[PDB]
Amino acid sequence: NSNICEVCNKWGRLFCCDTCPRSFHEHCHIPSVEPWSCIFCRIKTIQERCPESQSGHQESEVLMRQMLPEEQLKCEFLLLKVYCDSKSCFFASEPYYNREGSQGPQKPMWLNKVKTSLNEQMYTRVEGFVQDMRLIFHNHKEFYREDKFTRLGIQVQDIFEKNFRNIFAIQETS
Ligand SMILES: [Cl-]
Ligand SMILES: [Zn+2]
Ligand SMILES: [Zn+2]
Repeated sequence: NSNICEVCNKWGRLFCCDTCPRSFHEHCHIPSVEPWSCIFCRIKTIQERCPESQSGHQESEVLMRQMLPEEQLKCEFLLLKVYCDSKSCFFASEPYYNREGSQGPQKPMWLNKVKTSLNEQMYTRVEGFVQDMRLIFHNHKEFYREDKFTRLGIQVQDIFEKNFRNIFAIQETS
């Protein structure tokens, strides 16, 4: 197995996958680490049991799906892919807003709040999860305005959207 956490790339108390060489801190894995197979493995098994699941889909159909166990897993994995990027640190914990010339968002949102909501089964459809994730980056863009720091929200949103299209097999388009 790897000697560093797959998500944050640090050493420490690591739990090892039994079906692949990845390792994880307890609370870096999503769900929190519970023979054991990691979320990467579990996602791969879904694809292998249903190869047609990789044919292209419409985003509108994906968003209306109820959060059954396989969609719950795919959202957990998508959330984990965002935490895998180091720039997720800016969006992980609860933000506060006191900048001259700006007003904070009406509905603040952050990654650890989405993690908790997933863990507590608060989303009934994929749309709920995706709306909250996109809201993180939209709030950031609106608040920081012309500050170059706005770019961090564009960057991490791009990671979210690329992984969304991959994990839920969104039909490729020009
Ligand atoms: Cl922010
Ligand atoms: Zn970690
Ligand atoms: Zn694994």
